[PDB]
Amino acid sequence: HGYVSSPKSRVIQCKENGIENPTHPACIAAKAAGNGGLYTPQEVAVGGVRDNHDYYIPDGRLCSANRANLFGMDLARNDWPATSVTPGAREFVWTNTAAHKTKYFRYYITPQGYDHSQPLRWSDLQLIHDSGPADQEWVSTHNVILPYRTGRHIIYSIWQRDWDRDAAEGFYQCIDVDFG
Ligand SMILES: [Cu+2]
Repeated sequence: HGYVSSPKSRVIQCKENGIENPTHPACIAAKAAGNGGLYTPQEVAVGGVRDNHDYYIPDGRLCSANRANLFGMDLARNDWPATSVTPGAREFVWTNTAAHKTKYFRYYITPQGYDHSQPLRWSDLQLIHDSGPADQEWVSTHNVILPYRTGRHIIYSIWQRDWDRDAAEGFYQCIDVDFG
């Protein structure tokens, strides 16, 4: 159980903007599509997953991990609240509510030119970081090297719980960033 707190993931950006009465236009939209999962940002979860996330999560459902109460997270928008980034090293931090033995934390990113016009697909993601396995960590920090980009981008971090040492389960976090 956990989520990316820094840069704030999309479920955290919108949580903090107000789940019941959001004011930001993307989160207002997310409310209408399914956002009551925003109370439990640590749970964008899939049970049984063993490094085969695309079997369990359909394209267009990467941000909700296909959970309906987060379907608002699946909307294509160029106005998601985003953190300013630049190419090079950026810390990404997972705040874990319940620690687990870890096969890996991985990060992916959209390609240069990405236009936010369709929901996020597996084919949209390039691997940009792999943290390797870990023991339990209350806080998991990955210094991800951001490739050259301009414009707004989506980062997808994925937490694979170590199924050999522990249990099979996946946690999924879409983060919005802006390369300027
Ligand atoms: Cu957990």
